[PDB]
Amino acid sequence: HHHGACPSQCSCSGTTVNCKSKSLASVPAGIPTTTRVLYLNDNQITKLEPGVFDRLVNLQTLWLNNNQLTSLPAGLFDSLTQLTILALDSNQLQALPVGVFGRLVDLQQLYLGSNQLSALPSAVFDRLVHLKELLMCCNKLTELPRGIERLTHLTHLALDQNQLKSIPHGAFDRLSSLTHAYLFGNPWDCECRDIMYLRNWVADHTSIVMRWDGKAVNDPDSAKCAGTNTPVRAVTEASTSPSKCP
Ligand SMILES: [Cl-]
Repeated sequence: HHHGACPSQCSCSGTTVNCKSKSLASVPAGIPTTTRVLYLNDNQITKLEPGVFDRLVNLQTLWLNNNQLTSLPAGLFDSLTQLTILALDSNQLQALPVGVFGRLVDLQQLYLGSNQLSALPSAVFDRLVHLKELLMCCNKLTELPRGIERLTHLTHLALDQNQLKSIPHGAFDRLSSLTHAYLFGNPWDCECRDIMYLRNWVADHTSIVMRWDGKAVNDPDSAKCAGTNTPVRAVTEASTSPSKCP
């Protein structure tokens, strides 16, 4: 290199900075402002300093997955207006701050799977008008996050392996571009008449309901009534009650 630009412990080509799997405990200093792709995944990063990405206005892809993050500072991504892919999966995130994605108006893919999220700010997805993939398996969600119902460009939505018991009426009706919907691994409450929306939705969308074995597997029987092998799509009206709702 007839000129510097690559942090210690990373490898760089073009506008890519690759610090993946480098045994890092923190974000390296001196990442160039011209960087478009930043790999910080598969490290031991436990916190991100407020402002650490403020300079990186040209970032299109940011991989922070497979670290040890438990929270994000407010405003962390506010500079990243060009960002189209953000991966935060396989961390220990217990909350998201208000407005954390508010400036990411060009975002297309958001990975939040394998964290400890139990609830989310109500407007957390509201500015993500172009979003195509929202992957949130393997958290602690007990209700469908408000806002997903308005993400009309979604092709991929993963909600599997949470603690969801039902889907609010009509919640998926605007999501007419879905090709992959992951719903398995939730304790769907088939006692409650509220399940009939999900029952009918799966019945009407059997080709897009998926499970995951390393790749997508079409299986509309994979959304099951809690504790049983009974598919939610097979639930009868007669078997539900307008008052076993939790
Ligand atoms: Cl996921």
